[PDB]
Amino acid sequence: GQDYSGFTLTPSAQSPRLLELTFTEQTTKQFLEQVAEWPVQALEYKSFLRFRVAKILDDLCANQLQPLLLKTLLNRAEGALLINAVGVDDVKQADEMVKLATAVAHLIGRSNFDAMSGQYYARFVVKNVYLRQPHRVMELHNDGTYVEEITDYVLMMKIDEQNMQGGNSLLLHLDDWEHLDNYFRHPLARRPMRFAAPPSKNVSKDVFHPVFDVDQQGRPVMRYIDQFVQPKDFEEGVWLSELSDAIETSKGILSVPVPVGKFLLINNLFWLHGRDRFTPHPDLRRELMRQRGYFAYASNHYQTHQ
Amino acid sequence: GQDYSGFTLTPSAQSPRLLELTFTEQTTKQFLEQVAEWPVQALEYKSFLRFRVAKILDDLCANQLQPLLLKTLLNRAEGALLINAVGVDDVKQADEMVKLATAVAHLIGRSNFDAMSGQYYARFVVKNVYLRQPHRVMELHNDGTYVEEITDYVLMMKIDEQNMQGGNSLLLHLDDWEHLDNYFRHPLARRPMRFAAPPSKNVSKDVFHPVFDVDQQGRPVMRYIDQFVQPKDFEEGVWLSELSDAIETSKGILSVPVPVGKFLLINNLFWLHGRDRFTPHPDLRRELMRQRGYFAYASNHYQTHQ
Amino acid sequence: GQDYSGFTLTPSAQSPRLLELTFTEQTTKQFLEQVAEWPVQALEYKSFLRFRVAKILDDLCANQLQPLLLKTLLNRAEGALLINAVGVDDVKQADEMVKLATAVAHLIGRSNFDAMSGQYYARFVVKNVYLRQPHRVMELHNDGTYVEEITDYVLMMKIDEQNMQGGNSLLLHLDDWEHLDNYFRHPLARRPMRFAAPPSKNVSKDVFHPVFDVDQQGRPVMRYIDQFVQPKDFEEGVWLSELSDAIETSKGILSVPVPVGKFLLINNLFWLHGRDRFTPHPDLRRELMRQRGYFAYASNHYQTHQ
Amino acid sequence: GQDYSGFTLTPSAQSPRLLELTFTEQTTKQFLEQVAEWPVQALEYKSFLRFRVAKILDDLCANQLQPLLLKTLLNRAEGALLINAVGVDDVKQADEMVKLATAVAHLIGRSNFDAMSGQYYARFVVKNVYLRQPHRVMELHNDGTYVEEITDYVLMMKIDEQNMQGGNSLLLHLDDWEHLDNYFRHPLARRPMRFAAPPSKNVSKDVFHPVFDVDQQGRPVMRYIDQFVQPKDFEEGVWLSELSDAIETSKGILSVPVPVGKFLLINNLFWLHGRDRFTPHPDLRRELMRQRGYFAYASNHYQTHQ
Ligand SMILES: [Fe+2]
Ligand SMILES: [Fe+2]
Ligand SMILES: [Fe+2]
Ligand SMILES: [Fe+2]
Repeated sequence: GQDYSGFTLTPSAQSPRLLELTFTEQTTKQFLEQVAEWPVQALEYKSFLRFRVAKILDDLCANQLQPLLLKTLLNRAEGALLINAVGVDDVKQADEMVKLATAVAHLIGRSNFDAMSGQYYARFVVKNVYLRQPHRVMELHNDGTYVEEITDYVLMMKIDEQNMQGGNSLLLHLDDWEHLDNYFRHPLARRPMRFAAPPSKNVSKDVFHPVFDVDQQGRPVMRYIDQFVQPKDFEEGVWLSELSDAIETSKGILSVPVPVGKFLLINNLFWLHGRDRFTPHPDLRRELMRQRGYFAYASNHYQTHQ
Repeated sequence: GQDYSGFTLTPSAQSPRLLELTFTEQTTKQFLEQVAEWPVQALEYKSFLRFRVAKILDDLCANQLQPLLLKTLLNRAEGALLINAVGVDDVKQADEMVKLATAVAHLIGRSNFDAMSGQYYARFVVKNVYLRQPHRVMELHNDGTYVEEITDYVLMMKIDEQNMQGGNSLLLHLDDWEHLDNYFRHPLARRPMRFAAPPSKNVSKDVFHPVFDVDQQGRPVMRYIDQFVQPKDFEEGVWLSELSDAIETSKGILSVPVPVGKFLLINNLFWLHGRDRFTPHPDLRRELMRQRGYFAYASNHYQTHQ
Repeated sequence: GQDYSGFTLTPSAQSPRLLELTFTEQTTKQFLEQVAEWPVQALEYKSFLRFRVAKILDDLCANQLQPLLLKTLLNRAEGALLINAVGVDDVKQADEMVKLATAVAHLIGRSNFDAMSGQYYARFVVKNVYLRQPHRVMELHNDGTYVEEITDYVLMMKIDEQNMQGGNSLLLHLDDWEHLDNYFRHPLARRPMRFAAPPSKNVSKDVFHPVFDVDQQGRPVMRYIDQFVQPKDFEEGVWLSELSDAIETSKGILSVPVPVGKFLLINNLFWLHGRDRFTPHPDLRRELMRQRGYFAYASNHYQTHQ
Repeated sequence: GQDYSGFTLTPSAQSPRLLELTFTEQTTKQFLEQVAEWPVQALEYKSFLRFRVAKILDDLCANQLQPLLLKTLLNRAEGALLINAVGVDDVKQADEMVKLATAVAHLIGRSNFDAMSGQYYARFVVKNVYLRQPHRVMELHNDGTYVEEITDYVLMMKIDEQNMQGGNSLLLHLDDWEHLDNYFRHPLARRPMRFAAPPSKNVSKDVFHPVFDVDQQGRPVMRYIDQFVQPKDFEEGVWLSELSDAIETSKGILSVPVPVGKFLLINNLFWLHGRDRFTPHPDLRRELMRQRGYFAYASNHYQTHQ
């Protein structure tokens, strides 16, 4: 897999659509040196620092990182990366992991406020383990379905993993989904359906949008999640239960281990993600970090006025 | 009473307008078998499963259940069912009772969010007993009067009953109400009045609508409840107190025992419901479950475009 | 003072503008008999009962009560009543006091929701005593200044009084105010000023209205309170501090003792009210009840359509 | 420095733009005498009293105070005062300090509600010491950036200071900022950016406005704060991080000690303020008071109608 300045990039073992990007040891060391003056707390309080750490990392890769991240994420044939930095691979370096993921995400867009943490990222710990039963699979879905704005990317980092069996990230690229055409050509694929937010501590209003939509070239994209979609009647409800089964039993699903220090960064429009079951263990300890946001990048394109 | 595939249907002892629908033992056993993979918690989280369990039950009745439920509920001369399934009749099977009621309701419509439980249904326990005094009758009324959208059906299931004397459901079909014409022809019957929600934990705004309205054929329907209607002056207030007395002392009221495992499912537009007084007992235990929603079904009717 | 059916009416000792209305012993006894089936809790839950108790009391006075209350409250030369019922005069009869005041208020209008109690009336107890210092006078003001809708009447009942020295209700009829013309003819009298609600537990938005306004005949009326008016600058602020002093030192102020069982019922548009200082006492106990609302009554007047 | 009636005014040692205004001992004594009838609690409850105390102080200076405060604050070459009153200089006189600052502020405008205290001013105590680390500089910024309305002035008073080393107020007048022209002429200086409020306990909605704007003569003014500005992408984020560094390392920054009893009163449009680091000490005690508001004053200018 191609050799770039400051990192290497190779196809994963689960699929050619998922590329593995690894920052070299030298790059990692220099980046950590160069962002040491800003604790994670500074990035939380001053959002411009999230972009600044991104600039520092991209400059360390001779400005080849930003364009490669964008090309990969916007490429319909790919759209997903598994990213890591040599030397960042233990729970003790959680702050460095956050800085690294923040730098990468802010070269391609901006991470949105997360209601679970009150910050631009959220860290979650699973230990001492309906929705949190270890034997339960978290079904494949897209993020951001209960708000008006589109979530373009999902970032999921493994911060810690102790006594963990299973729990791989599940992924499904729409073009690997064998039932795509059947569901996409159904009239219900284009009908606006109600999507309702969870608890919501005084934060929302229901939104309406179809389960499928199209990209700029007319190819199918999805905005689906079983828990938040609210079928209005028996017609919508039975169809969605069939859609759900068609997605969950798809032969195109990928099962991707995400070792400590690594993170998945995927295009949320044509990739769905979920999580496999895992075995309970008294000393199990799993810590994750997530960021979700929109893409924001430059291109030669039209404008009006001056 | 007619024999259908998977159930029987006979007129109640309180009125020919109230039909009793009983699912046979075989049907019940097969339904429970076929929905065992989904705990009630799964139905709570994924609303399409509520419709799926309905499909499973209707398919078990050779698709004769859905049409019969609809015909009965939409029929002005009837509009009410008392439903049960042979073998489901003890508090220990509360989850099965919820699944059964959910299946039936979602063949004819969709159950709305319930603010008391935060779910699509609510379970309530009365034990160790102004509004909760056992000697007090809960006056006849319609549900959904403080919101803009119309509540078409009310579902009330008895989950448990121990040392309970009295407490029958009270019902009043508008066409059995001897004072209907007198109140309906009064000008105040058509005046929009203010209706205000209870406590409301940051959830509402007052709504305005008349106490009476009409169905598609021009027959009287009601949207009334003594607690939430808010007469603006002495004219409205005295008239409503007379209306209230005319309803509560009506000779057309039905008193219907609802044994454990059974549920009333009524058309909320032309049926009012309430609850009779019951005697306090140190070891009294009464558990109810409710669902309220709108009808949603197919018919050959007009549409525009393609 | 005139003899009516069921009550007597005589001018107060503080002013001919304030009339004292006393229900006879027979009237009181019959009213209490006739409203015994409804606890105060029933009136709280079913607002039509507030009007029904009013009807019962007015019918006991051969329908002469409603017209007299209205004529008095709407009469610019009067506009205030001090009301009591023979036999209702001890804290033990607080429920009867609430019923009586409720009956009177609902013959002339409707009492609004009170945020302090969550009900249509509020009861307050002062004991073990900046705003609650006993040596502090509560300045004269009008109620309802921080909402858009107009509050036409204020009702203040004394429920209990033990070891209480001072604390009389203060009243000021605008036509007894010697500085009325000076302030009313100032340009700031007609300038819309900002009024802001207290704490507000998620309930309001600021409102704007002038400190003075006019009745239907062009006579001055006021909508003023020192605590909630919010002068936007030094011009408004200095003028309002002068207005405040001109009102508080007015020679037209009345000081009215309100014995247990009695209540003031005043027109809030041209009467301002406040409360005099009182002496602290370890065993002091003062309990008040208030209701505030709008007038709603019939008159021969124009309408459109049919 | 000029001698006025009741006070003296001289240029500070940090800059000729910052004038020091000191009320004489006689003025101070007479003012305190004349406002003794109103506790601070009275000013909190009745906003017109804030203007009244201002009138009392200005009248004591033969009405020369109001015009001088305004001329100084509106003068682009100055715009900042350091104010004190002889005899008010110890934490025990905190109430007198509040009254004094209130009087001054309300001669030139009105202080806005402060969400931290729920009052028109807020008092804060720092003792037993990311944002509250003593070694951390609070970056230079303008107040009021996350609301639509403009904050014209910032008032910062030192109420108490014990065992305090460092912690000076930092100030930067835009015309002393050597990089002003570079940043002001950049296209991003005029682009509306998103500004988001902190926690907010059910109080806001995001606002959009550029980081720079212009005064009535076209001279640069700023509305900036690193914590609340929310760059939407890498372009905005990198530019703002450069702006931030250009401001924080400016050679035009002033470092102003604010002794107990003194207060800074600055024009928030062309002055930025911050706070220097201070050394932790077990017995450190620092108490501040702030007020923020808009200017409101008279001038000969046009109007329409009558
Ligand atoms: Fe997710
Ligand atoms: Fe009900
Ligand atoms: Fe009041
Ligand atoms: Fe500040």
